[PDB]
Amino acid sequence: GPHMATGQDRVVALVDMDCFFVQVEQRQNPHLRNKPCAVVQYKSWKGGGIIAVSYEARAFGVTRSMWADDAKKLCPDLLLAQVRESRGKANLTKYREASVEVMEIMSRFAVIERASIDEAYVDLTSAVQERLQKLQGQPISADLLPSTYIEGLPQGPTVQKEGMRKQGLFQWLDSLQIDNLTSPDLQLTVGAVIVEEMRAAIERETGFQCSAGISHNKVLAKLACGLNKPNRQTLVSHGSVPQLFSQMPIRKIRSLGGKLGASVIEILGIEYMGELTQFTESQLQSHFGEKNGSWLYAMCRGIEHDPVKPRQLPKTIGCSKNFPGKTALATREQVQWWLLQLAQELEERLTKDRNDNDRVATQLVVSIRVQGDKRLSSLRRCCALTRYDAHKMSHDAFTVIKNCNTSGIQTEWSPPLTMLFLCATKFSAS
DNA sequence: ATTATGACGCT
DNA sequence: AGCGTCAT
Ligand SMILES: Nc1nc2c(ncn2[C@H]2C[C@H](O)[C@@H](COP(=O)(O)OP(=O)(O)OP(=O)(O)O)O2)c(=O)[nH]1
Ligand SMILES: [Ca+2]
Ligand SMILES: [Mn+2]
Ligand SMILES: [Mn+2]
Repeated sequence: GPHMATGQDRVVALVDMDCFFVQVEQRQNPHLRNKPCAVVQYKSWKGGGIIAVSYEARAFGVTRSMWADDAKKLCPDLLLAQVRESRGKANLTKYREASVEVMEIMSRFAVIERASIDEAYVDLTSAVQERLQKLQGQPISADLLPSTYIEGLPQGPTVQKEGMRKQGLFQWLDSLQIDNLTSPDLQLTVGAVIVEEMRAAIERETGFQCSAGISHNKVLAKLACGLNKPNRQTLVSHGSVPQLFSQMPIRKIRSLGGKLGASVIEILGIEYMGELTQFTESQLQSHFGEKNGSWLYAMCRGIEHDPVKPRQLPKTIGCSKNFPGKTALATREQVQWWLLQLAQELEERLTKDRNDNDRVATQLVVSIRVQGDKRLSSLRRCCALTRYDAHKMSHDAFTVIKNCNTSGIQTEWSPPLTMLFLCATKFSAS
């Protein structure tokens, strides 16, 4: 009733760049613009592996994790851009630098949480209060929301998509009470106005288009962002949650797309997010643990409390390379050469990071995979990172992993290594 | 023979 | 600390 918290305290947005690596390549090369196109890593094996796909190419069935040769079967005119290769490995610097461009624009509007290379959460609660006071009670014109969808609308009492979008927006705005500076629906609407402005600034100043979600928490904002892509934003109100969740497969909610979500489905015998409302908090905690149980109990009612952390920079800086099948490293010279290549890339990125961001990493994490292990990582070991020197870092990594070589021969490495990974962690201000 | 990351939870 | 999960 009156004391039942509804999770409507905050306004949170999620801004996600559309097909980001493709847009970076399309900015650089105009010949790729408005084309079916994809970004690939490497080329010799099956044409390279696709990691990003323009919406034109998606219409043909092209997807991430597809080999380029197979994508070309679906889309013979598909255009491809390759990730840069440096020191024998894919180098993603161009996309990291483009990401910094976008994140710095977003940070002008509010403090952001970098959630991935192409997305950030925004806590707009205070910006919304300021804009509401600057308003002084005039309604919000639909002209201020030119790319906004209102999830669940229109409803009740019409042939084109833009017309449907505008009908839903008109229903939403007509139902607004603009006199109540504490109305959550009004707060979300002002949040969407601000996100329109943020997205316009990103496109004006970078050329990049993005989508966004606006809701009361991170999970709903992320979910909202996905509802209308590309180049659109979606408002998910608290009131829209029962209908939205009533046919929402559990796996669509962030953190439930893996084993835990599969267990919710199997143990409870349900399919959709909304079905979770029928269980008590103690029932859910009994199946899924105290933390997960409380999280599920609140989240199936649209409520989630995870804060937008004030963090624009990555917490770790890492370098990794797989050595699949017959390219696995089987000699000491090979292992050392590749550790050096990874360490040289890491030194370059770290030195740039120190100059830009006034911090130094203090811990080096070395991870490997051995042939025959299905796990991502077969072994992780840390050591001290006291100098940004690639030769020292690669020698230290070799020292912490050399006990893995079960070969009696000094020169051979067995079982062969199918992955190397170096990660700099535990930053301190400098 | 998807690949290259990055965050966070558990014990 | 080292391992697992989730994201993609
Ligand atoms: N190296 C590498 N990069 C990846 C992988 N998956 C995604 N990326 C990169 C390429 C994408 O452009 C970028 C952002 O990922 P997203 O999941 O947001 O998709 P994207 O922006 O491409 O499309 P979207 O419009 O958001 O659906 O991350 C991967 O497995 N490996
Ligand atoms: Ca994206
Ligand atoms: Mn993303
Ligand atoms: Mn994607």
